Amino acid sequence: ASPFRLASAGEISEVQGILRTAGLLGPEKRIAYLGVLDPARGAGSEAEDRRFRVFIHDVSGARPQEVTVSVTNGTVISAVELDTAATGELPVLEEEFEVVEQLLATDERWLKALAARNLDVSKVRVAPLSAGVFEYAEERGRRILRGLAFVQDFPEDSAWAHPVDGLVAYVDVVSKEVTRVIDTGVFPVPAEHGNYTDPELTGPLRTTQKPISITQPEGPSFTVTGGNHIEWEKWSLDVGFDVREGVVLHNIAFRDGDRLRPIINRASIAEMVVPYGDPSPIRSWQNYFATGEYLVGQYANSLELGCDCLGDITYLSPVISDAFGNPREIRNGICMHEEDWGILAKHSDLWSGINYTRRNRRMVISFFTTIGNYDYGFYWYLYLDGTIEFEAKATGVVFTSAFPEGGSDNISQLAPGLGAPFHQHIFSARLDMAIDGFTNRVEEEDVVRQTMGPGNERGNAFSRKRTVLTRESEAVREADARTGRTWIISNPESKNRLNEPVGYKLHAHNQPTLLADPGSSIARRAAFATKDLWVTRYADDERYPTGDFVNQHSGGAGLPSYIAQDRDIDGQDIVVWHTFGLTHFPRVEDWPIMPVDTVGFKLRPEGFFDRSPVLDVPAN
Amino acid sequence: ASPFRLASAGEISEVQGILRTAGLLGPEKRIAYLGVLDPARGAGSEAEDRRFRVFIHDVSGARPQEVTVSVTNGTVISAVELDTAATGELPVLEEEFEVVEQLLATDERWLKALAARNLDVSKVRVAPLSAGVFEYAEERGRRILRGLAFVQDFPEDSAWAHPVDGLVAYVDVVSKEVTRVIDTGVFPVPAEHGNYTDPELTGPLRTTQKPISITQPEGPSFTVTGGNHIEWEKWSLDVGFDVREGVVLHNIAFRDGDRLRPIINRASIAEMVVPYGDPSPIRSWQNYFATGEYLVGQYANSLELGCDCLGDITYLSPVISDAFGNPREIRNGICMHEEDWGILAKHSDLWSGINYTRRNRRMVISFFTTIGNYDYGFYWYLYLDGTIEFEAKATGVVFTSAFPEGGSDNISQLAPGLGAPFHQHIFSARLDMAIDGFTNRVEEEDVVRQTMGPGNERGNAFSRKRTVLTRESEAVREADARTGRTWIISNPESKNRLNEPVGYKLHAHNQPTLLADPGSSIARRAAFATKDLWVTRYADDERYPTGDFVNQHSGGAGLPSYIAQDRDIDGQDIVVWHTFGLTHFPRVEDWPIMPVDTVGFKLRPEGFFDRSPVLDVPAN
Ligand SMILES: [Cu+2]
Ligand SMILES: [Cu+2]
Repeated sequence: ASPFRLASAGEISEVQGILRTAGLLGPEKRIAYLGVLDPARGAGSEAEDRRFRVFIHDVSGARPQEVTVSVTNGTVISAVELDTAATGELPVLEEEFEVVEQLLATDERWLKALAARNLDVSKVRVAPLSAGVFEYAEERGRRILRGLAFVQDFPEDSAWAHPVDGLVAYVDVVSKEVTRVIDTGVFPVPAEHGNYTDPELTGPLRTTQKPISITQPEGPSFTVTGGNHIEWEKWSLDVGFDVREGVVLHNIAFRDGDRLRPIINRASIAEMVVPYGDPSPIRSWQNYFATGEYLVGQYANSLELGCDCLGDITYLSPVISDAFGNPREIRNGICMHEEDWGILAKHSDLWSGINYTRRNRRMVISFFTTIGNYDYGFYWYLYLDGTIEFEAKATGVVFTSAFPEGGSDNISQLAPGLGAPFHQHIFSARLDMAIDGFTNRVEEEDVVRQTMGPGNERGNAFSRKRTVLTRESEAVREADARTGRTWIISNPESKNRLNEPVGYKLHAHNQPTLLADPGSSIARRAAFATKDLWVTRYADDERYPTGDFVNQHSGGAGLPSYIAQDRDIDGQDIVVWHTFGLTHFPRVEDWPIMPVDTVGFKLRPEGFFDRSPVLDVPAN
Repeated sequence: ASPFRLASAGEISEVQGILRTAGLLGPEKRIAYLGVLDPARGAGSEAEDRRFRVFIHDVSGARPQEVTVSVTNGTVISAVELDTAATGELPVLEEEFEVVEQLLATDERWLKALAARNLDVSKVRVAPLSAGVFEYAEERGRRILRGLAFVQDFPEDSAWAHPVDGLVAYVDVVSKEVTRVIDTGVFPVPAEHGNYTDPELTGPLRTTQKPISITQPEGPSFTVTGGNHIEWEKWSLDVGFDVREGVVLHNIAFRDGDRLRPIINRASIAEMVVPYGDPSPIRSWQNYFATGEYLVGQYANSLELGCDCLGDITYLSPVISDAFGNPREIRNGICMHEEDWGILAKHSDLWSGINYTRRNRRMVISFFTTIGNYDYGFYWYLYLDGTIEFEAKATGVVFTSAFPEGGSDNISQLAPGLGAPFHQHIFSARLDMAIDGFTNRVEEEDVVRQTMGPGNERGNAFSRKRTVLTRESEAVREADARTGRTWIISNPESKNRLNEPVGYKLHAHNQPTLLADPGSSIARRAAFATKDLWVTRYADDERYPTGDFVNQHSGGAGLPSYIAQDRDIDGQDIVVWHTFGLTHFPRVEDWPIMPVDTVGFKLRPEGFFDRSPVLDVPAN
């Protein structure tokens, strides 16, 4: 029914059938990406034609293809051959990651490197990482993965505690060749284990934690209809899921009186990159785009009740395609629940004698993914007062290396001889805005200090200024915490009762952006990460800040290319791209398993309503 | 038993008796401040002498006094006459705020101003505010309060909705004279009411919220002994309460194996200033130090179970003295409870096949105070991983004015003709550090970008740098969000197993600091608010960043004076003073009652432990 419904197992199977029938999915083909296409702007087609987009990989080396199909009409709408050496390789297949360790196990150079370190190949695990784009001419036209070694002493051992430094190998996953084996020298392999479930390391488990029971006797306050349409405390939205981006929120709107007022048309984390800052040749190439290269939704965890999600939880089990086009369900991959959120508003008035207190609550929509040693949680929150917030939670096991005898300026020591290279976790939130409709504009708001003098004799006055970003070329902005800089998305054609354009204010955490030298490969490939805010004019094919094909793709696509069009964004259908991230200098406390660290952003109403929208909240 | 125990009603009664019998509490005397004194450095002297510090005001204009008494021996240890014209006026008495409206009610100038506006004097409430600035000549030596008018139509009416602009009066509360009435012109009094409990404004109340039950079948995981000593998940501390500062945390320590390791000796919000940025003569002097001038602890609210504090709550009911020395209990003034705090650590490992998830929780200690129209919540959090955090919650009703015809650059419009002047809420957290002992030092840590070239050919490297603050003259620091600046408090004499000084890292929110012109009276009186972080050498008499007698003092007192001593702070008993605040440009959504907005800071372990201190947390 709803054109925003989740993809069904049936639709996935249908796509597979359509491709097979078209002669586009024979035995040598693989689905590297498959997702449902969002409806185009405006009620074009009389009805809603369900379409899917697919990236088809060829294991024999033939050029891949991008194909769009109509599952409703059973037809291929478009199919284009891709020149990967130019526009980029398709995302990595889960089945290719396994290829690396296997191939290296039979390579003389690799075996010789392990023998030199007295390491048994059968106990050496190899972490397969994306290759990026550097100075290796032979990699032109090759589908490459780079491997870093870790020793696993036994089946349940945490290999991350035993990094094999000074060694790295490059592999052509298609031709099944080891292009290079680099050995910069033998480094002692850290000896201590990092088995956080081992009693000798955890010591006796504490028995002081009493239980906390969180329940909802009458059930949750939100309703779920059409499989993924949420209605909660005036909020309305559709919870989508894409194998690349993960959870995606659609049609976020708020009920104000007799009308449903749109706020954000589509909200997603369109990219997430983890750049490493260790200049060692062994890892200086290390940068993985979880979203763009790996597809985070694909690795979403099945969330356990009471453990991952506590309270009255309503689950969604999104379906994705496997490498052959078969539907695969991610059971309980999405948690949805509401939670108490402290005091919302409070005032004890002496004159009126009235004491008033109201509590707040928020709707939570989340999923958690695992990328090798890292695990990331994605959380979207909706508050009673109209605030929208996103929060990323980073945990898992830190990527390790050896710790240099002479110390290091780019690595921290976690244990004897065990290092943790410095790195960042930078996200890009793509917010297709729709403040009271699609006619929107962005204003940069700065606090303004005033000089003592005429009109300000006491020197106490302070103000603010707003600058409307009118063209894309002027919409690449930097944060400025010192001046309390924020960005307001308003609708110049929709005013509140005080005759002011309605709006929402974006509050950033103002964390450092990409630190890499501007001339670096990563600065170019992750250009979006160098600035805090970008505003573009909406366009169907501008989906990710890094373009459609990130794997082994040079700069040239993404935000810098979109912005160049210098389109009008003053009172138009626009998209805000907010960069935010964490800069991680690992601490001893992050070992053997790290406690969650967080980062995000939020948007609060700014003259969107005619007064507080929570005056109708009961005392309960 | 414990020298850090809360003051008892009996102790207050004893102080009253001691003062009375000593002839220091005559009919004209008033207790402007009364608090127990913390133990001095060195608890070697068995059995501590319970001493109280008292500020005695004299309503006849006679010299006030600072008296120290011993309730243990029942004697007056010291009594010093105060020269208010030199060292500042004593905190405002609750009974003085009341005299302002009463005195104005009989002043011909005031009555004429109201008559011209057709306002019934019996319906005009007067918000009594501190002098706000120091300048006027005739005010020197004179104990002044200023008054701003608001119309209350009926007993339960919210007067804040009806400000009477263009009018302000100054009152000498001791001589009981109206020194001046300034009328700059008539402004319409905003017509709409702001009664948030009126169905007319709230509309039909929501019936969509289902209950959320939060319980603890086996009780809380924390224990409370000695009335205020808390032990929870390895944490140990004493919860104190002072009429000026409110909740104060003492001896914060963490159990690491067989050792109780100290982290912070005393933590408190030593000051909180609210400067207004409207250049109008009616309010350009407006600045109130809630802590220093009003005493926030005095106005702490009684917190209702299931409303202000939800869950399994353990209350503390601190006792304070009234203006006459009588004990007054603040029933349920302090809430204490633990709450679930999502996922603590998580990792699903492919190689080991082990899936691990642990949840986090925080211990919460809080109180809420009401200062006229504003209501502020103070929250201290202790996390399982060793993190300590403070969070202030600002709510209540915004201070209003008229919204001038033609607009304003320093006031926002909340309703027809109703304005809300721009202002800030800036706090100062005084942290008497004790990282593994009193020998501490502070290092400013900045992220360091590196240029591509030799040793960094790919231009991916990035580092960090730490600068030790060795003398107070170089310990006045500013934030730098761009470089991810933080401050680490370490103990150079206590190292972790990796031979590195143990420490804790302070993460600020990097919000704007005091915006007023550098030459303003407020910039001098609240100099602490102009810089993000100050470090001083510990001293018994250096309690507040604004000095002991903030009211009507000329400026420079507190931090600027302490810092001028230029003492050694490199490996010494030091105190960190962190300035943090909110810059408020009121929104329509903040009217008629504002939803909570927050600010805070946190400190996380930085090489304090030898590995993660939460490996012993059970799965459950
Ligand atoms: Cu990290
Ligand atoms: Cu405010």
